[PDB]
Amino acid sequence: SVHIGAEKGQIADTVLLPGDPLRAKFIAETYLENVECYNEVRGMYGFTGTYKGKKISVQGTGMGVPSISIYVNELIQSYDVQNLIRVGSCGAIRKDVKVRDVILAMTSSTDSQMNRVAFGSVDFAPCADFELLKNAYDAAKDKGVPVTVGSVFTADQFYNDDSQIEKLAKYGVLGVEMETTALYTLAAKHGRKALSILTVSDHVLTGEETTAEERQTTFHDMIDVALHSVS
Amino acid sequence: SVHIGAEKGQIADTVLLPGDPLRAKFIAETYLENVECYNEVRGMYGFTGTYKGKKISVQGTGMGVPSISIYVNELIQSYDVQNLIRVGSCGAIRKDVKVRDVILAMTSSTDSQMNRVAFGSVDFAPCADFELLKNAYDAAKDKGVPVTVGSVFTADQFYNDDSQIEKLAKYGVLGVEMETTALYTLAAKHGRKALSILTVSDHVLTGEETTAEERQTTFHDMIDVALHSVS
Amino acid sequence: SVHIGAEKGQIADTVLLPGDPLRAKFIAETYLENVECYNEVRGMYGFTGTYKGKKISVQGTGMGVPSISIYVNELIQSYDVQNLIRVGSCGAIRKDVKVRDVILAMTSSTDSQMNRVAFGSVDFAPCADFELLKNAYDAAKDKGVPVTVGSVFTADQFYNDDSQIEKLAKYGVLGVEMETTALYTLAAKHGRKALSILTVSDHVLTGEETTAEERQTTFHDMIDVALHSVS
Amino acid sequence: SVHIGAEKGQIADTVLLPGDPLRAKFIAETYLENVECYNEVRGMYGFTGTYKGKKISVQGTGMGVPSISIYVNELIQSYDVQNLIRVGSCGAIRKDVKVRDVILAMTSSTDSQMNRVAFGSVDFAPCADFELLKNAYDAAKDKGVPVTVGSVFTADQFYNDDSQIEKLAKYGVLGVEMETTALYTLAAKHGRKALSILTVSDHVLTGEETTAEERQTTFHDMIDVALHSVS
Amino acid sequence: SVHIGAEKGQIADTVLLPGDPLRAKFIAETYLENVECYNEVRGMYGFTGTYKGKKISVQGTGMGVPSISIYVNELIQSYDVQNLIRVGSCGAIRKDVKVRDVILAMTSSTDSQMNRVAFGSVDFAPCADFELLKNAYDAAKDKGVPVTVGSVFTADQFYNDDSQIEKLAKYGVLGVEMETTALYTLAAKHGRKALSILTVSDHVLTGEETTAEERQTTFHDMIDVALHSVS
Amino acid sequence: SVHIGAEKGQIADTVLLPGDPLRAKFIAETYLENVECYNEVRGMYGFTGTYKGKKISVQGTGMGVPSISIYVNELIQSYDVQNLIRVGSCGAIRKDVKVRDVILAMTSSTDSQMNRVAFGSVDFAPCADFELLKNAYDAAKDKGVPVTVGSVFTADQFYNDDSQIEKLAKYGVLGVEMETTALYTLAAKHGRKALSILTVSDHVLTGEETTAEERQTTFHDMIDVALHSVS
Repeated sequence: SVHIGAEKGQIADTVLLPGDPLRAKFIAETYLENVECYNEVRGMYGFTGTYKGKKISVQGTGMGVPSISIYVNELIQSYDVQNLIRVGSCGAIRKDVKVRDVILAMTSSTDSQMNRVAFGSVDFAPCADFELLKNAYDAAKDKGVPVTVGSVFTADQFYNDDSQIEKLAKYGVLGVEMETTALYTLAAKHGRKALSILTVSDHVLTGEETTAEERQTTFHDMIDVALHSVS
Repeated sequence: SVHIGAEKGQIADTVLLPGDPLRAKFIAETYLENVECYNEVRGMYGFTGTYKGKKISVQGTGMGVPSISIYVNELIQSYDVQNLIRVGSCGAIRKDVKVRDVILAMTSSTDSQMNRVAFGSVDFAPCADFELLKNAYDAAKDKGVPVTVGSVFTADQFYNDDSQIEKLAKYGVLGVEMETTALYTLAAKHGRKALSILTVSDHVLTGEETTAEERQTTFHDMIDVALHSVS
Repeated sequence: SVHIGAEKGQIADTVLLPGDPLRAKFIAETYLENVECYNEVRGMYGFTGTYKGKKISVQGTGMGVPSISIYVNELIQSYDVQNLIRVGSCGAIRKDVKVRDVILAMTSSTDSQMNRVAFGSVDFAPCADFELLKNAYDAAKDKGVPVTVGSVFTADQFYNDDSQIEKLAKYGVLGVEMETTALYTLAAKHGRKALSILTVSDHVLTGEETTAEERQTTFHDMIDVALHSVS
Repeated sequence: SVHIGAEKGQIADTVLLPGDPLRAKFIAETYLENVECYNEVRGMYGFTGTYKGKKISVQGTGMGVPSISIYVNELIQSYDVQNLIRVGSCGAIRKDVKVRDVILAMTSSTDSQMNRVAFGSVDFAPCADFELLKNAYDAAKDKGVPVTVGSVFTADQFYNDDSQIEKLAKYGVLGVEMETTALYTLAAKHGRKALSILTVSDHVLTGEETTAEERQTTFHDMIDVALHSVS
Repeated sequence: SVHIGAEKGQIADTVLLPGDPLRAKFIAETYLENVECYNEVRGMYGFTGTYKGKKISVQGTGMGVPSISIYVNELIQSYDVQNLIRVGSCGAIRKDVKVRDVILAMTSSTDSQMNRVAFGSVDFAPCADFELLKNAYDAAKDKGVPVTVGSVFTADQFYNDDSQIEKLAKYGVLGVEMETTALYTLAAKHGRKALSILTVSDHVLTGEETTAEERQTTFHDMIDVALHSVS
Repeated sequence: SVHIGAEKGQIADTVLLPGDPLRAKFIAETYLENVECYNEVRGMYGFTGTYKGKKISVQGTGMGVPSISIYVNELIQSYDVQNLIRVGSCGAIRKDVKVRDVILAMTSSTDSQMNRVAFGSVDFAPCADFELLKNAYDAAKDKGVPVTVGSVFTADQFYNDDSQIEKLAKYGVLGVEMETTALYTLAAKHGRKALSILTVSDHVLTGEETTAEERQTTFHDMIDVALHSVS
């Protein structure tokens, strides 16, 4: 639509959703064959190509609920996208979340008002598609890549003075990022399938960072789990 | 505590959580060996007994978030209960939810204020324990019992003039019941494991009912999946 | 309906509403003549019998807004119940509320979302029926039983980390329990009459407890005021 | 304080609270002896005088929660006022509320945010002082003046496009006015006594009006009940 | 209407809106020629007269959102008032707001629920009419009267235990008063023009007061800017 | 910081804030001299260059409150940016907003929860810096470029089933976009200066579109007003 300059057919049934349009470029060129780039609108690149003879697209989302909602909306409405898989990172908020872990979000908490706007006095708990969830999980187990299944927290403010993540951590939440709630909610709304796969960028509470070498490895594992889940 | 008249040790690591204290009585006597009844307070019976040489307790919860929260709180705080497994029914709100299906709740939406009281402007999405979730799922697949994984809706009002379930159905929600949010939220809060396994009592939207014979079968499958998941 | 296995006529115009179905059993057998038990569904016993030649029923409610709402709904809708009188206990939250006092709730505050779901941005203050309120008050004065008239607080969480009762106490609130808001709101909604009569179970803030002998006496006074108000 | 130009002692233990400062002037001159006028600030007149040898003050409040809160605050804080009695009118919202009826508010619903600001996710139900309530009720019964006891609705918007009074009426609410919630809430907060006594200005829903002769009579009865309750 | 006893034509296109009906009396008699007083209802005086041969009315509002809303509603609906200009004072909440400054409100924050009632989950930011805003600003600059343009905070509680003004100050808010949000919101709603011009009554946070001589001067400047803006 | 790969000094006191990083590239190359590009992180380009010998930077923001908040935060915190000026487009929601008009936002309404998270029960009305506002306005008047001053609406959902813009239009709101509330709120919070200047992309309600030639012209006028306001 408005935000994606592609012709129908240029986008696959399955799309991967990095936040960074350069991580989109990177993924495609490193992982896929016969790459075509279908969108340059706003520099939020989308690429279609193939992986083991099966078409896969990879589309930047931007940061925040309102940005990804745009792309997820159009991908669904204008291009009949069936599987949508966020591949990104999160800030870990618990010691037991290890920097090599690969996270599969079952659900997500949020301070985005997107759902309270739709639902009023209902707390809508979004939900990953289980078939995709299990595939990814199996793909990880099969190869021995360390994986954790629980929830994340989709923030509106990266810099947030009134952050309640200390309380979210006690309730089991694994980490913070900025897209999952939007993804899971829009996909379910339109009878599509979605899943969010995440790496640990750093520990937000211990302030402790992860090295460029740790980031590259888990990144590659993430893409692997995503691609192998779709085989 | 206050609500459970038991001596420490009388309650197993794993407790099953029917809504009905008579379904508690029924489950124990039909499924377990050497049954002892540890609680008669308020007629909300709890029973400990064994299944294949492993201790399992079964404790009535009552109906509603505030009732189950009581029992889940005390079971956790006063008796160090590790696994808590709701076995109950739900009203289905989608055609694709079939009356023979067995539901495993990944998460739950609610109009209970329990979480908005704790979290303010955060929408807290509760989360099933995945290890328990997968066990139950495997137990079902192994035996060929039909199973669905998604979300339910924990209502406060059984009779609810302002029910939004028509909108919840469009977003993928499977059915309505009255306990899951409380269960999943309290268990995560205290580092314990929880899962909610449900049968389809009827279709709320199509008004269409399920027969006493359908109810008995799926009920038995539910208990099986619950017990076999714990083996 | 669904929750009460009775035939029409088996339930009186006036029903008393203990929380505990065993306190239901107890009340009936101790206070009424020719007791019939009309409901065993879920072990939430209801009993009809007579007191001085006038029919009175006594029905367990369970704990929490969502539980009592069920019974109050069905009692009203399926059995044309006119007077509904909660007889239960509360935790006192002020020094001036004395352990021998009998409380008549004029109204109730809540953190239940039941009313915000119905009303949006209106704070609905529920209201006892005054004719019943005055009767009970008179019955107490006549016999010299100590009585207090003010408000209570209907909680959702018995165990509540974010309890504001310290602020509720300053505003005059007398004590905490878990049913009144539901009772008063549903009864008014259907043009019926309701009242909540309560004993002081203990002081929540001073942590100070009440003895089994104090509980028995005030309990008996409570039933007396309830029964004599209905004479 | 800021809003009342009086010297300590100039204001009685008991104050009556009309909305209209000219109804303040009127009440005093018609009902009281040896009238002194203690406040002319902003033309919101307050008068002290006597009725049967007992001092009574009468103080205008203005319209709206935020206006009366000012006067009730200062009367309490700066002049140790013990009894505060709103004498005003309301718009009736039910057929059964008759234009000659005199209303005693047990409680009040509101769309004012005053309490949600103080309490967050608690619905605070304000509460009339029962001793004052009963006195007024008795005074009415004694003289045979028709009286009704229930709740009113304190509005913020006189002209309100999103008025929910049609729903409030079904739940038993008697009528709409603009002060009671503030009165009852501030008085309880400071351990004082308050009551709101109201006449039916008109029926808001039937659009049907009341004549100048009906208004005068019920007005006089209102003052009588107020004064006789204080005797 | 109900609240203003005037005949059509008695009220000018432009009305000034002091809070105090005696400041209404004062303004008219000091600033206008051939003064007629059109309203005495409730002692909330309105006056029409002339200033340099142009008709200007001046109408008391009372205190609080719900009070001014009444007068602004009727002035708009029953008397086709085009320009409405609040002339009042505010409590300053920042050091940089100087006691001689004259404030022009671009917008206003509030804890009034008036807008959340209308809009649900939208934060409605009210807006001054810019043409009026600029006129007033120019009038000030022309004469060298010190002027500041930013936002104020419309409070519901003058005495407010849960005041967040310390946080409002950090976000740039200039001062607190009790009417602006109502004014700006109702005027925009009906395609009319509104502006709020304010003097600094005192600094709320530094507790520091302003002398009767400072108040008189800035008051006079305020009226000047208001009148000259309308020339 | 994290999101901007620049060295201190590389970013000017004044930054322009298009949504589109390619509109950032375009603006700089067309309007500025000696352009250096300081940021390529995530392809959200920032450029510093000069306009009439004065340094001006131009930085992409992405779409949505959470995206721009990131850039506005870092620009303020890590690079001491003083003036921040959004240059973008909006969807007009009123007939009187003409496709050639240039909008200066005094304030903005939102359904973003960003402020309710910070403020609870306060409606925070953000506020443009008036000195910048007036400069831009003057720059427009001087050259005769058509300009309108009022409010806009910052949406979270571009595709929004529960859009209330029909009600926002009646209250005077000019158009919808996705950044202003974040901009104005963060800038005020840190004692900086902000303004949002917008073109009319299309009329959302009349569905009627604007041609590529209309867009180019108003775009150029927008940049002119922005640059000339800063001269």
